[PDB]
Order: sequence, then structure tokens, then C-alpha cells
Amino acid sequence: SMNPPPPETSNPNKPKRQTNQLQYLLRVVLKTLWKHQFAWPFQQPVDAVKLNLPDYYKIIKTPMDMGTIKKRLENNYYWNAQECIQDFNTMFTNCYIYNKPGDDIVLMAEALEKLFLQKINELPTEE
Ligand code: NA
Repeated sequence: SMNPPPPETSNPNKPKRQTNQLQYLLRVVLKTLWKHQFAWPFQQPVDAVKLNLPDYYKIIKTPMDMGTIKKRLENNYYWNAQECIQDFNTMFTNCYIYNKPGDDIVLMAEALEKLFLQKINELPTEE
């Protein structure tokens, strides 16, 4: 029923890059999803205490959220675009695993995921 430590957003010994694809993931993908009317449940780690989800972290062993992704992008945590894309996919998958089809939160995730897919489709070629 307690919250775990959040995913890390800083690891000085992890090697880092700033690439055109990563810049797109921040400026286009993250920013598009972040401003959406359905972003709010996904803007920070799930607070299982506040939300009264005592079993959340019993079920979800790889938590991810856009607050974490935003910090990772802004603090140049990633080596490549695939790591960040995987984080978005983890976030969506967790929501579908934990919740029931058609729940409000599932519809919200699906709307954000549709936009995510559209933007990833135009991921720029590595420069
Ligand atoms: Na489910």
C-alpha cells in the first residue's frame, strides 16, 4: 500500500546523448502529450496512497509516468530514442494492465497513445 521510490531521473555514470531524435521526443512528443486535456493522471508517478490503490505496486513492477519522462529528457538521461519510446510504452501498458477496459483512465491513455503513435511515425531520421 506504500509508494516505492520513484524511477531514477539522474545517474551520473550512465552515458548520455543529445540527439535530434531525443530533441523531437521532448519538443514534439512529450510536449504534445503533456498539454493534452487527459494528461493529468500521467504527469507524475502514481501515488497509491493518495489514490487509494493499495495493490498498484503489487501488480506494476516497472512504473513509468510522463513526469519522470519529462525529467529524463530535460536532464539528458537517455542514450537513444528507443529508451525513451520504451518509457512511454511502459506507461501505457501499466495503465492497461492495472485497470479495466473502458475505464476512464484507459480511454485517457488510449487518446494519448494515439497521438504518441502519430508522432513516432514521423520520428526524424538520425542526423
Ligand atoms: Na487490465
